Amino acid sequence: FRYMPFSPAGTPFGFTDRRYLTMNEVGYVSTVKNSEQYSITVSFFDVGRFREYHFEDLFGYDLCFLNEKGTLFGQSKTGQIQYRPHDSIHSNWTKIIPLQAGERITSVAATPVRVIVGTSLGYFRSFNQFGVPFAVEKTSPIVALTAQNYRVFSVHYSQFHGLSYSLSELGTSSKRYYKRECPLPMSLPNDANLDYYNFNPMGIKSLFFSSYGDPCIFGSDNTLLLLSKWRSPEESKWLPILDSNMEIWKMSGGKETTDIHVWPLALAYDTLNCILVKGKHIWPEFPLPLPSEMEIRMPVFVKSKLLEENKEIQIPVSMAAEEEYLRSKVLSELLTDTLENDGEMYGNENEVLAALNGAYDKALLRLFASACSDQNVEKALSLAHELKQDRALTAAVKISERAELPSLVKKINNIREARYEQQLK
Amino acid sequence: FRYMPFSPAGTPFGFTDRRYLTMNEVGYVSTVKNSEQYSITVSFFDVGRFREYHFEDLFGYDLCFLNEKGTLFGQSKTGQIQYRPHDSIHSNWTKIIPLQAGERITSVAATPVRVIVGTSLGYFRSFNQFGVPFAVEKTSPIVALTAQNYRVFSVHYSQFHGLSYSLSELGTSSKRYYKRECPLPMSLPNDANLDYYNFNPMGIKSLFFSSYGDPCIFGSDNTLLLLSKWRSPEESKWLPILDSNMEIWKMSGGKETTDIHVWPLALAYDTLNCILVKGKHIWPEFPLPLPSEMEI
Amino acid sequence: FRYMPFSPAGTPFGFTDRRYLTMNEVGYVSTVKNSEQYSITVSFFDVGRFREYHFEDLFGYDLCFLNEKGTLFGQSKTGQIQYRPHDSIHSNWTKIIPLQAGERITSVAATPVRVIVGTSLGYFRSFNQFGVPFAVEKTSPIVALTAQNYRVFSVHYSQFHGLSYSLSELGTSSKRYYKRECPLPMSLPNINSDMKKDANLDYYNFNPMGIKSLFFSSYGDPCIFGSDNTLLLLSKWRSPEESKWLPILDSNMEIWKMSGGKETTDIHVWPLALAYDTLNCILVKGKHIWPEFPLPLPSEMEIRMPVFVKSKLLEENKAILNKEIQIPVSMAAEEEYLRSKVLSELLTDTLENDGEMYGNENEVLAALNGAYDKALLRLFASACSDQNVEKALSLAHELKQDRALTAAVKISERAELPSLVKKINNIREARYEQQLK
Repeated sequence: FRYMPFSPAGTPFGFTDRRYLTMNEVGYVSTVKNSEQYSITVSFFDVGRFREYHFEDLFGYDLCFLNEKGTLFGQSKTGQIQYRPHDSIHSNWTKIIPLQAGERITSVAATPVRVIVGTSLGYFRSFNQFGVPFAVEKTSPIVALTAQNYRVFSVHYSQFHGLSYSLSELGTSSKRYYKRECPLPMSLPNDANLDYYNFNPMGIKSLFFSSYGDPCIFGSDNTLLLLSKWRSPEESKWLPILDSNMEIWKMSGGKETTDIHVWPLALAYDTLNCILVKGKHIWPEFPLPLPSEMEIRMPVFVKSKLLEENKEIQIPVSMAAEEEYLRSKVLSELLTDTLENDGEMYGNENEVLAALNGAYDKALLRLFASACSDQNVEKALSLAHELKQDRALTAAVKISERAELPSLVKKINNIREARYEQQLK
Repeated sequence: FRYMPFSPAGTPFGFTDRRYLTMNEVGYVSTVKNSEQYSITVSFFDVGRFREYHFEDLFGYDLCFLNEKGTLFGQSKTGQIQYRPHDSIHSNWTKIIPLQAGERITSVAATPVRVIVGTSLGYFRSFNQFGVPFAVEKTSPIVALTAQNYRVFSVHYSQFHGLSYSLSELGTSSKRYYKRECPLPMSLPNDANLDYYNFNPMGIKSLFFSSYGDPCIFGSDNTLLLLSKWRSPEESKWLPILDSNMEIWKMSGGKETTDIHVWPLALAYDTLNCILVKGKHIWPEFPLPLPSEMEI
Repeated sequence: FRYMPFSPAGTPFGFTDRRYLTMNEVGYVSTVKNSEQYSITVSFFDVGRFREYHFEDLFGYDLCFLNEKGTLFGQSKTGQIQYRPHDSIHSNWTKIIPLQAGERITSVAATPVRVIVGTSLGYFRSFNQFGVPFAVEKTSPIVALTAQNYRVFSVHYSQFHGLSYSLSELGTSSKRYYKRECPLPMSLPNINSDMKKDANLDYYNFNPMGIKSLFFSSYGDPCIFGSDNTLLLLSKWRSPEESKWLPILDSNMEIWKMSGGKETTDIHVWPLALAYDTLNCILVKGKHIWPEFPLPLPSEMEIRMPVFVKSKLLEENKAILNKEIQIPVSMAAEEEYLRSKVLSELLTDTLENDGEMYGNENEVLAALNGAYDKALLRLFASACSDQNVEKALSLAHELKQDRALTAAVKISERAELPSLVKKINNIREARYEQQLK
């Protein structure tokens, strides 16, 4: 098997002399064939903050990673890397990674404090932002890397386990693993897009930490996978939180298309920053369009049932409340775990979590109302248990009263009394 | 490889127009092909306890799971499911599962508090006993599911290392994994019973928890495998606590019979509840003989 | 897959009638085909301590392990093992290991206090020095075993997990695990179609996994040496979540440097042991990659962090010989920094948990930390030379001794970087503040 140089949201040349090296929420990096050399261009979306620049590549960089403080470049064959800080205050630096026979650099990543290099033999070389080496580690062959601050999300491949992932932190003291080569349930690729899968065998369109620090991956099945409870090894689950193919279908008014595609950039709380690609090819082109936003949706929608109700896609309030309930539940659980362990990063997480818990109960109360409407006392009671706020429990009682369900009211009041008794302890 | 819809102790149609959807210590569920539709029958072994019933299946369910409180039905292609409580006091509910192109429901399971659906793409959708969704999880492709109270025992298939199993609790706190895609020591299948191995490629005749909460599996090699000490990841062993081929041979005085086969229902502490099949086929037909027991 | 009888640094017969059963820092065990029987010879490197002897093998032992107090022999097929103490105090003893249909003994190991037998079905049978059996354990199929005192490093293989390793201690009552079947990131052999006529094909038929040897270091750290000829050491094995496999020696690279930057095809390394910072080995000269008869005198190869690049090495040598491969002091300082950092981290964990064993480790660690700061100060100087105040400060933070911080300040003063000096002095103050809290 042949390992290929990976970079987040990178595109292949195809029939052109240009492609994108890497791409995320910060900006995009492209490279153009200049006779015998290359012309690399580093661009940004926040034009105010950073200044777009370009330089001549005499090495043929095929690996790249972009963050808010700098850009990392890599040559998969010669093993030469270069880190270029965005500001001119900090100097560029260059190293050459030792490569054995047939060994290739497969993926690189960088944070403001760390520089990461992974190879096909499983060499994990790490540095600080200045190029000072920390320790050389031997792991499974690495196929994709991403990082955030001091933490690293790595994807490995072999002939045995197939695809696996590791989650680690490169602290000031030592390297610690949260997860070590656990199964990665991302669907592998199974033609006009053949150029892409020769360029990207795994079909990993991109991978990244969320804005709140949760590992995410976006495969050829165009489904965003988020890792839940990664801090508790026995509770770790991969969650499909967005079927982009479905959203496009819904945006297209229930029509099947073959010319609209999603290119993942990042995940900010509940929104997928991306590029909407219009054309036959699934990867973005020149010039790069303006980034779009796609709110995440739990894969609980059925096309047939959606079509029936329309007779952009309109969603029935009952069905939408169920998805909103699940979505809120997941996001709430995740954000709480974040605050319970790592604290705040942006300054609005507490406010977000509060509104998130609010949306949870509101959507849950809608389902509760429908259950009362259908005289389903049992299902309604189960929904009431899942309520968070005591004010929502109160609201549930009043809804039950309007529905004239006295048997339900007493049992919900039993819940309230029980929680009030826990308050006494 | 072909992902065929699985259910515990389920039998194929064959040349007949009827089969068993699923079958355990509680009862047996049949389906009969009519002019255009199907007729599903839910029968029990303790007639004094549950009321047998039947209905017209307009959807063509090929997935079923049975417990002491209700029956779960599933359609592998349209992704439709239906849960029917045994008691009339509780209402039936129907729900459709999202399915991508070529994605099929491969196995369903239910307890008095949980409803489980697994697909060939590794989607793990869980609900309570009323249909309220709890979480959608992405795992390895699921081929077989079974559950008991809050615990779940799933069998998965990898292109690379074949069959694996997971064990987890879907408690009110969070899904906790005891075992995550560890090796499944079960022996794959090596004819008259060729219809069966097309119906079930993985040869897993049935699977269930014991009365004391241990995952059991019954393979094509007809050996009841028991997972002991799964709470202790270091000491976990699979134990062949019953070779049914030996026990039949001993019942026959010491002669090799080719017209007797064991069909697993459950494991109740000390005995294996089963169905002794008399015929050329390894799977029971109509009528269903009285349940037997095999001392461990 | 077919499991083959493994022994540390064992060689195959190949196209000869003799080979080595096992090989380490203590000595070597060879066997010669004697018509219908075999002639086993046990030799030592410290000729003063032990006396070389030999005996006739009517069983056909293909498994062996050597320690300082005795030698263990094993027959992979019959399951017969024999432990022969070097000294006459304790008698030799023999047992027969129960083997099911097709079950083979795959690896044996022995310390002065423990004897271990591993099978192809994953049976882990252990005994004391007198042959008193412990509890029998069922694990993954074992491919390689090594042990030291009461601790065992075992390598397992399956079709599922692939290659894994376990780290354990054989207490007085029962077996306790430090690590249980975690991933073993050793590169497997890559065999072509031209290799079917290669002279070294016989080795990979004899040793499919390509494990040339495995052992605990002199300080008790697990090491393995695969077909990629790279020494892997397991760091932080006491802390499961911090466990790392570290490549600390590319022997192919060292030979290249020893050959003055010339590519060779006739020099190979055969691993014996790891002593602190030095790899004890046999330098094999010839077409085959394994040693033959007569055996050369053992060589020493100091470990080097794989951070050197051939192209950059050649370039610097042209400017040196214009004025064996010569290494530029700036480039050499980085490797020495990394190497010292690793060795220091390891030895510290060793002393903090197991204490001393030889009696001079604290002196060793002390000099080691000294070498650490000294090499680190060279990088700091170069950083100051390039006016790179940021890079210098990052380097300054990694300094250990406060006296080294002082050294950094004086270097900064000589470089006329007053802003750096103040910031380095802030470190001294900060460390003073953390010590009081």
